[PDB]
Amino acid sequence: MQDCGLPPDVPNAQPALEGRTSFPEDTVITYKCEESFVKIPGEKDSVICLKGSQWSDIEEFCNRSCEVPTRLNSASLKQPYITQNYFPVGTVVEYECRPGYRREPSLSPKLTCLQNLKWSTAVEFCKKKSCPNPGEIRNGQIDVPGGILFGATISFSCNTGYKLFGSTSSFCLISGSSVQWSDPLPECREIYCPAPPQIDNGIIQGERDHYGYRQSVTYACNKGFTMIGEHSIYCTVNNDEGEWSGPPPECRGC
Amino acid sequence: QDCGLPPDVPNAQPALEGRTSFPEDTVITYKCEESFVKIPGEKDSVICLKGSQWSDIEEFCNRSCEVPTRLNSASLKQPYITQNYFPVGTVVEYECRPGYRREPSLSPKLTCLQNLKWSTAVEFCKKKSCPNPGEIRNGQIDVPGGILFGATISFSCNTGYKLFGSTSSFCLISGSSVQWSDPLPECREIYCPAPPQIDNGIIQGERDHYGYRQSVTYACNKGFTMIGEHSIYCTVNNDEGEWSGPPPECRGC
Repeated sequence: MQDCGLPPDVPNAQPALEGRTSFPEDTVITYKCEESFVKIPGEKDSVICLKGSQWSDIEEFCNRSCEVPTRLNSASLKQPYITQNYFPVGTVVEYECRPGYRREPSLSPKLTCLQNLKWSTAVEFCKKKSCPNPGEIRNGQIDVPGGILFGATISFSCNTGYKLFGSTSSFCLISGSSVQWSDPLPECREIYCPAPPQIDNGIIQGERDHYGYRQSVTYACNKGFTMIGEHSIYCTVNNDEGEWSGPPPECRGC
Repeated sequence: QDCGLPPDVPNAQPALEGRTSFPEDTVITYKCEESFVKIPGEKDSVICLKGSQWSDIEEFCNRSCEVPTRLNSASLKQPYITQNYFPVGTVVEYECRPGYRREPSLSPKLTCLQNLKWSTAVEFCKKKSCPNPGEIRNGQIDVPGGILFGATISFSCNTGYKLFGSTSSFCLISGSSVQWSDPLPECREIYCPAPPQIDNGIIQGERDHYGYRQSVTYACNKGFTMIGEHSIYCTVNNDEGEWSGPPPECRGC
């Protein structure tokens, strides 16, 4: 009769019958691989109802493959693997470095599917690129807690008596074809105390324009006056603010 | 042949020894009464002569000031320093003691007043001053009460420095002048012990010396995690250098 019966049973595949058990000549039925199975490229996945109520031949076309290789932050799959989904046991793919990573020549950039149905153990074939030497800050310091490779952070500080002007930290980020420091080296500026106080019936010996950390100002009473107090005071510096060690002396008469 | 009572001399009293009759050749001496002093080169005694007659005697006492009161700034000059006769109008001169100096604008002279009193005293001899104390590098000098003869000054070293030498000085008289009893002390920077090294970590740009408030920053080697404070600083536990706390630790992952 001009009709075929059920189509052939294909291992690990299920045919789409669409709610019927009888099919007319020239009917084309397509099979879909079952869960945990992927179709083999370059193979037939359907049958056809020919004359004599006979279905065309079909061979197993499903496997049995790894999952798509897991996403790496250091390397991307090369072509043509990057567009593939069929990875039977034994399949080996190749990677290439992303930015800002570079090859580690001693290590292979290739992975394999386990019977296991699992990709081989991952190694660091693509390593983090390094940022330039951070250099130095005059009168300050650079804190490098964890190297200077891509993704690293460094902080800046100014020695006692200096104030920091600029950025307080920098990060090694990817910059086009390489990796560079997010922010330039800041500046450590000398902190000045307020102008020293004058005193009644006394003077400051050779008063300077600016007074920095620990610098001192010496006092002297005018003729006929007695000094009561510290002969000199010095510049103290805390929390980036200058402040004199204490009050200036007094010149009492007479 | 015995004389009777000796002559009455104004402002003087004779020493009679309770006697009312005196034999020939008896010599009686008079003592000036309160406030009076005998006049140098004058007779103060009489002698009983023949004819029961006393020898003549004239007033020999002049009202006089007392020996000038002692001053600590100056001393009487010669010859006043050895004198006791100071009638009204007498002026004496002083000279400075040590360690005092002359106040050029003033007179170093005193006059006995009509009321038998020395004129008002002024500061003609003033205390000398020791030289300017100077400066102590990284330290301070406290002058609580001037730098004249007898004054005291103290020394101190700023935070982070230790005082080596004298802690005070006193303006003493030294021969022909006044000088400070002690020389300036030195204020020397205190250093903390060398900062400790840590397993599997380093000191970022270590220095050969670390003073007060100076810090040392640590960093762990690739593959280790730091546990504790990243940097420590040099404190001063008087008068010693000491690190703020323990260095961090690097734990292997």
